[PDB]
Amino acid sequence: NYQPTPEDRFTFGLWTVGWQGRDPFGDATRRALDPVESVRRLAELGAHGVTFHDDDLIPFGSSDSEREEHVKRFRQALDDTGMKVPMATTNLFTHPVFKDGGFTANDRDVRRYALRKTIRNIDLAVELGAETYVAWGGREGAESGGAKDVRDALDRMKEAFDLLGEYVTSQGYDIRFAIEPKPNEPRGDILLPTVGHALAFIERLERPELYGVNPEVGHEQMAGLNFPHGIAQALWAGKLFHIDLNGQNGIKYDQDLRFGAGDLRAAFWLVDLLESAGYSGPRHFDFKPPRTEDFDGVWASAAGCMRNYLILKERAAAFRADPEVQEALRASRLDELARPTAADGLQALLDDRSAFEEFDVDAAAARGMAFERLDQLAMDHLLGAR
Amino acid sequence: NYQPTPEDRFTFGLWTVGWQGRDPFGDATRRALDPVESVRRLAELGAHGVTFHDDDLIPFGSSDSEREEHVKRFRQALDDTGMKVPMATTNLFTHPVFKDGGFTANDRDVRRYALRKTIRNIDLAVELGAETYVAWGGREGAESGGAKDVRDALDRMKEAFDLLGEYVTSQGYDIRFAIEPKPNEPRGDILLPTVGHALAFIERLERPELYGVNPEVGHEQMAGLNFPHGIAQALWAGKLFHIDLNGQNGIKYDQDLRFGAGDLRAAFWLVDLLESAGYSGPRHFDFKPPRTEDFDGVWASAAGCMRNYLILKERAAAFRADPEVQEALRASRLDELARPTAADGLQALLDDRSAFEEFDVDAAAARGMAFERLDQLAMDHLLGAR
Ligand SMILES: [Ca+2]
Ligand SMILES: [Ca+2]
Ligand SMILES: [Cl-]
Ligand SMILES: [Cl-]
Ligand SMILES: [Cl-]
Ligand SMILES: [Cl-]
Ligand SMILES: [Kr]
Ligand SMILES: [Kr]
Ligand SMILES: [Kr]
Ligand SMILES: [Kr]
Ligand SMILES: [Mg+2]
Ligand SMILES: [Mg+2]
Repeated sequence: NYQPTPEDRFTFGLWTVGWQGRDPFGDATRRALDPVESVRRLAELGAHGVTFHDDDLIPFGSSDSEREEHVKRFRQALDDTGMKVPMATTNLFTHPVFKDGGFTANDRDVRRYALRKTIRNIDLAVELGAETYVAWGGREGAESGGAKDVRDALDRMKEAFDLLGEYVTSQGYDIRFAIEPKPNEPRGDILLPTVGHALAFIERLERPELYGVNPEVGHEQMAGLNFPHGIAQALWAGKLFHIDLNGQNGIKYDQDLRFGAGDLRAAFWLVDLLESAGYSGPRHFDFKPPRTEDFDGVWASAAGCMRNYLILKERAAAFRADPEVQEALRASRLDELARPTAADGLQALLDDRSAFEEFDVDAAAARGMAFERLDQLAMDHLLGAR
Repeated sequence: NYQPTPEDRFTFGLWTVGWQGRDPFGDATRRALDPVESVRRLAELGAHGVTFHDDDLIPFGSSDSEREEHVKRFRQALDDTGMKVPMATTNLFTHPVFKDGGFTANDRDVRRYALRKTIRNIDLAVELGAETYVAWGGREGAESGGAKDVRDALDRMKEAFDLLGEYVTSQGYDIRFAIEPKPNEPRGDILLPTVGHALAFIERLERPELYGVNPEVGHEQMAGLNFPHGIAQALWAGKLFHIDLNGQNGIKYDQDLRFGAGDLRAAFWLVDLLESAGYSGPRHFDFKPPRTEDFDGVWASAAGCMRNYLILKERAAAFRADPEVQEALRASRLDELARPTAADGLQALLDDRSAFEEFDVDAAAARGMAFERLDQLAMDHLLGAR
């Protein structure tokens, strides 16, 4: 049951199933995985495709010849299984040179290098068919207040993204950019910490239409925010270009648990929203099989990601299809929220005595919203207890 | 020492010093304050002005004659003291009619009422000299996932703000709007939860230039975010129209402690930023003298708000003026952060071998940022331990 197939558009980063298990207080527990093995094993599990940071595919410091060898064998695995590469990104956080950031490093020479490293990988991403190029500025930020002048840093971040937009436009590439927010970790505070901050920043870019967000479940939850609400705002703005799915148990270090784990109810409301809105992008998992696991546990956790999406999809569909739920939505006036407040116009509203002078505030206040019955029907559907 | 005077632009909400101390677990500990007394006492402490919600000044449900008497008395106190009213706002959260929101209530009749209530108070705020009209949508949101279709709610929120923009433009008013974010409380999750989300939302309004943010220290801190960073993004966007100052001790209920309390280092970096950026708006305190206090404690707490801003202003100015700090900023390359990354342009950057092939990544990585020395000089200045 709940068997994933390629048309579900489930994708995984090479760094996810390939995570060797090095955490903040521990050494690796698993050997490195060959990207070719990951492509084949994920295809066998029903995945649609894979994603990568430049340095996941090509060892940092590779010569052109070595680079070609690594890419060629990866492309052969893609050609053999029909696996796609819908998104790619740059590693601007592992190497010690990026200790104070890539695009917003205080050192100007580092900022220039970060852009050149990014541009090289945009070309490769385009060759492999990526539709979205993600940017996760994990080193952009500070541990102390005087270390980073944030207005200057935002000028530098805008400059970098504007140069990247000029580059893709000049080359005639159709690829678009997606900024992936995170509030903290590895930096004390990271710039553009939430979906909101990233959406706002994009509106200051020279070509805003080329940029959207790649929200990650766990990242918004690291700020204690409601992920489904943030995704609704990104959809409302026309900016949900991609999404990173995983689990997180509250406000703490970035867990990257398999999707479904962590906040289960939020996962249900997220899937309900993605399916009801008709999101058509990749269902990408950015997760880390816990370091307690061996390679069998790695594939069992990857399979669990997809399985939980599919179970939740079925429950959300059953919830929305239930006439008792549609009745409860009407009882809670969900449909009334879709009606314009004042399509009659400002003057009409001002002249409408029923909107103020003769408005029965006490009768309106006494009307229960019936949200608890609605939510218990949602709970019953999620648990299969109807 | 550190005596506030009117040109410091310190302002207070009537509801701050007037908070009777009622919380959900306890009854009022202080009698209601007459707004006239608050105006007089705040003026004696060196305040520049006061702000109000409609219902703080005019009891909800007041007749026209009652309304006129309350406004007349308040105007007389302002006239007598010279106190200004730079900002006002609407109470769209106390009355039970707003239990599911004002602008985004599921019930359409409540949304219309919320707009009429707001428009009535905009006229009064303009007459009293306000430059900014704040909106805190404290009831906009949900406790459960199915209760609110967030995309429809954002359509309704946009419609409401667009109608208010149409209204002030039709009347020829110069007043501007400021959205005050909060992530949660009183709702399980509130819409437009952070500075970022509000900034992004403003870019979808019909007349974006009329709207900015009114960020509150404690509210961004309720999401564990860096308040100075969020203020820097608002300044960078040209949207810091007003600000709410207070204290908060981490991730918990909204404390509204006096300014300086809570995260003291963040208060220092905030004042450093506001003064270095030349923010010219009100330094508004949205605080609650703890309910442990009597009226003497209310005025001591209000005085402490202003005193702490002035101490921090002195220490931030001494920090920035110190030649040893200017040297440390150079050692940490804060000056390089202000230089464009690639004003030579994209083609020059692509052709620059010093930015890629010939970039000595190990030499750059070996350079210490010297951020700890810089931060310890900041600590020494804040504590007067130089
Ligand atoms: Ca993560
Ligand atoms: Ca507050
Ligand atoms: Cl193991
Ligand atoms: Cl549910
Ligand atoms: Cl008392
Ligand atoms: Cl400090
Ligand atoms: Kr990027
Ligand atoms: Kr922004
Ligand atoms: Kr408003
Ligand atoms: Kr938005
Ligand atoms: Mg991610
Ligand atoms: Mg406030």
